[PDB]
Amino acid sequence: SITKVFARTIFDSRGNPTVEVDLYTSKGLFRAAVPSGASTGVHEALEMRDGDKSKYHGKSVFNAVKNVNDVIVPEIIKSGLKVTQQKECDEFMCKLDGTENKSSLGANAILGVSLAICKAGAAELGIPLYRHIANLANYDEVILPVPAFNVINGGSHAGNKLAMQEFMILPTGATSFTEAMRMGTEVYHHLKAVIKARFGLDATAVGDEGGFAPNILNNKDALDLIQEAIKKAGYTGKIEIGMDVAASEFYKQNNIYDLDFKTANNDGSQKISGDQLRDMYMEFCKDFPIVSIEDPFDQDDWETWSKMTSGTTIQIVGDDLTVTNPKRITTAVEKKACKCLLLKVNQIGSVTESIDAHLLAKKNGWGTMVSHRSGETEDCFIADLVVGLCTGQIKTGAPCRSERLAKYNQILRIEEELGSGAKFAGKNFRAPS
Amino acid sequence: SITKVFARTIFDSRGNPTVEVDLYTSKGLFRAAVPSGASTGVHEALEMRDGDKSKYHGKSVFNAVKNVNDVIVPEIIKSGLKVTQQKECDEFMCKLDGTENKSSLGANAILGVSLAICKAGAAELGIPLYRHIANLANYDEVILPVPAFNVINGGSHAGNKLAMQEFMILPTGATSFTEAMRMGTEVYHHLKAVIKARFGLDATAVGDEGGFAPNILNNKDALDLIQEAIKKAGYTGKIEIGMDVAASEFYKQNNIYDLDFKTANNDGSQKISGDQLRDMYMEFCKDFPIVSIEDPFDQDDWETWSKMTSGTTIQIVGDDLTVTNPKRITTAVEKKACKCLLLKVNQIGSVTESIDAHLLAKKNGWGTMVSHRSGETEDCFIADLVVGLCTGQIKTGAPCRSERLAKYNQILRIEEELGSGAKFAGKNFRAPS
Ligand SMILES: [Mn+2]
Ligand SMILES: [Mn+2]
Repeated sequence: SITKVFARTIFDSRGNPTVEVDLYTSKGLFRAAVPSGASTGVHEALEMRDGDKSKYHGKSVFNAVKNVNDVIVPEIIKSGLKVTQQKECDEFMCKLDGTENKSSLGANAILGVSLAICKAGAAELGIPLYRHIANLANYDEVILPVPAFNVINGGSHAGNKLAMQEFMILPTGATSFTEAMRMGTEVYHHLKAVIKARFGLDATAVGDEGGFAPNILNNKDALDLIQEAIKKAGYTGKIEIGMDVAASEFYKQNNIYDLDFKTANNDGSQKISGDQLRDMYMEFCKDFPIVSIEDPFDQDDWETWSKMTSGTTIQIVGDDLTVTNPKRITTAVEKKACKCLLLKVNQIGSVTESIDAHLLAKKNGWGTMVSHRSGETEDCFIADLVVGLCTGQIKTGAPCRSERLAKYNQILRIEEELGSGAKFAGKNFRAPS
Repeated sequence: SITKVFARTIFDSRGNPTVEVDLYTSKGLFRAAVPSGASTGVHEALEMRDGDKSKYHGKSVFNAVKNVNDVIVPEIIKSGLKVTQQKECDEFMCKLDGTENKSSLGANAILGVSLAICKAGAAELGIPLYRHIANLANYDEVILPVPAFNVINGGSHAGNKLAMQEFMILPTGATSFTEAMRMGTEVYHHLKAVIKARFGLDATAVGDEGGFAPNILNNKDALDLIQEAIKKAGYTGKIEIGMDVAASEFYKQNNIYDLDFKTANNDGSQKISGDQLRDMYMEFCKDFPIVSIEDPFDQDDWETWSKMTSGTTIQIVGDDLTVTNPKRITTAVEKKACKCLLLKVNQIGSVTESIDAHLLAKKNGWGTMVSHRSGETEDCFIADLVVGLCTGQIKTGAPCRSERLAKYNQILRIEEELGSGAKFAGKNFRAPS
């Protein structure tokens, strides 16, 4: 039974307020923190901010914190639900909310309590959190994931010209998670050396996710840079590349992608319809070891999505397309729009729904890549989530900034706990379990 | 009694390996991680890296980890010392090391175990860590500190032209720690807006400590920028400025400071002897609300240090000068070289010595500013240390990057625990207890 639930305001990796929940059972205190979130969006669960631009730039969360403390807390204490009843507790809170997008209480309110209940539940049962998640998802085995280290930024998370949002490396050819961390950090540093040389020391500063953001023009330039770091590190053929185009941002008029790559007059110099953008992807695919591409098109450019998924043998990740929403996932499944779900727990709002989102996708042949948010915290929960859900692939930042390393370090501790019989997804990252 | 001690390698906020120690007593597991460190230096305790440039760029720590596991661990388990005997445990390890700078076992080896023992000791006694530290240091009361948020970078931590290393803001005029976090983040954001405007979006990327690093020329430019953010935020007169000149880096020939501010030929354009540099400081002091200056001169320019300390009424912080070393502190005390110790626990190597370093300084009228390292971890130990040592002032990064916010968030949780009777150093930050 829950003896106490108390939320407080803490600050995320970007300097903005966010919710932190303390939950008590006779076993003790269980703490969880909530990452980023859409303060308003039309597909994902709404994180409740205050909007008073006077206080914290309209980003405070005293409201979400209050909904937890004086609404969720007393109600769930009297509900008599045990932390061992994840689905029931999550269900209760949603009922309590009434809205479909958790707009009454706030998804950040619900998720914080939901995450805390999960950690408490694993403690009630006397098992580590990754095991409790596996059991909730019906897995008998867990597996160490392949990390997708964001290393070069553009579009967002940083701001130059480079329209493609993320360029990541994936040590698919690593023998273990330890070895993948080594391959990952070494390349990261060698890449720092390269960017410093090619663009000067000042270009080695980092964006929200710890990745460099040199003033590069063509996306291909980014890939070449990465390709050099891998060679320098001597990891050619062990590391593959991954992308997140976030194409929804530059989708302009009908069938037109652009953004002028952040140039109010770069127009025409990038008057490329989806098919031209799709061809461009294929060139990259044969020229670089690109194994996964996220959001190649706008979240509503369904037809170019299906075409690309049908015509390639690489992973096509749905982020803005699916929005961790089972309704969106279902449509994307019917349309064969993609073959991978980017799992962002705060997008849906609870642990139970997040797990169901993953099982849906997995049931329909998809892969699942667990994802952090731009605004993360020191909470390392998704590290246990990715191991527990046996997805084999996590995207939680470059190995720089501790809100990122908090997750990676935790997966290494888990690895150490699994012993010699710890399995690393590796080349089977797309669907290892 | 210690039933088990096991170290492992984890990654710091910069992507480099560092030591993490797990310590067990019948009360459970107590974990601590070690930050940055001088892999070799002549004044501070030496952190042991491996040097094999093939592995992790010569930065691995399997040696330090091994010294813990197969040397420190069995020895301290059989020693029969209790975690409640901080001084004895720390003493034992130093004996065990034999060297003066902890070069046999590695300061990173010793400090990790030392930090873990401290957390275990507070648990043995049933009190929070900040209280256990207060009691170790003989304090009856604890006090919430004034945060020194590094916001603009130069010299190191980033790399432009700006030779002065750090420019920080200090909400000395805040009513509480909560209010100081608000004042701190708001200014940080307003400053992001300003830098974006004046130098473009790309200039808002951050360095090792979460602070922006625009390509500014004159240090005065940095101060003006900050001054604008404070005005925009509407906090003029509540926030003061702090600096860390790290002058040791640009100290060239006899009585000559320069660095050409990172220009192989900026020579002459900054042929300034100490006295010219000292005058420059005074101009800043009357023109901007500068309350504290760290390392105004080279760690051996003793005479210009004394002159400056004697002639001003602001805080003069010794970082490279003192190196958390009681021998250096003693000399600086005799010479009246400064009036504040920057406390970096890993510089000295143990909790006991760190506490003694603080008491020495405090006994001689100095202030103590607890400091993080460039390469931090998600460990929030120094947050309890600064509250416990009643220093009233901590320098743990900009409110950006979670290895920084881990500390700030922890001080807010402590604040919440102290209740209404929680005292905030504020204007008395220099020596509040
Ligand atoms: Mn995306
Ligand atoms: Mn310094």
